[PDB]
Amino acid sequence: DRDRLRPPLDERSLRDQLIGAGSGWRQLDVVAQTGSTNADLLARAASGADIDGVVLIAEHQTAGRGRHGRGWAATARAQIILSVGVRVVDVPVQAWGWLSLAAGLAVLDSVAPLIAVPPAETGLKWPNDVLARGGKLAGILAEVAQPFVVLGVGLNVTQAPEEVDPDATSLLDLGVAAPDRNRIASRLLRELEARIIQWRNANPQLAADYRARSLTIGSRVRVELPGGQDVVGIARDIDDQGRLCLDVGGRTVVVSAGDVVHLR
Repeated sequence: DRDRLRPPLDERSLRDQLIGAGSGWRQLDVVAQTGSTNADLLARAASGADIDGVVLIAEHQTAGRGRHGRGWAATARAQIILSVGVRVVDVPVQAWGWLSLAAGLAVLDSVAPLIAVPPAETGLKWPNDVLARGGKLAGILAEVAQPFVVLGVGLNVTQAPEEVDPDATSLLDLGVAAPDRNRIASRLLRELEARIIQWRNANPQLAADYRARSLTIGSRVRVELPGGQDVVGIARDIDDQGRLCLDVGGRTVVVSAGDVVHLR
């Protein structure tokens, strides 16, 4: 399995092209490597640091995660990995579930313009995954540390397969030949900033847009919740609380968050 090299993210470019003036991005760093962009930001938080609008990107990550929960093994520059701090305390606590939803929407937005022709099943899997042709293209990890939330984005641009990562998919696989990570990071952050603003405003557009690109709605899934608990039903729609309206044989189950696995 040969593989290596790849272009490096230019921090100086992303900085002066994304930080300050009008943008809601206060600060940006690129590191060669870390365990979890989320964990580190979660830590600046706990150290006193205002991480509102602070962006942190890793070239490589041993195990994407943080406060609670481990991770897995990946490969260097095979993907875009970044975290952003978001002040959430001014928004109704019942609405925080939408953040991870917005983030996944923002990723898909950043990427779609790259594909010449829409592939098979490619959209959003409630509540944390961006899929393309039924593979995991991107993962979204939302974590809370009042008055903050950290949004982690792991996006498979190059590849870095295939055990984490057990059925994911990289842009290359969707026929994008020479994806520029910098251009992508820049768009993704622009999409993110926008979606966040919407979320803060309780824009109804945010939910319609989500439902519009939802692969989960209309189909039949298994929702893996904490432990060996699993629910199988048909997703009808989501509520204003970013929760899944799940139709289990005629009876509705409203699961807040958790893993899903499209069956139908």
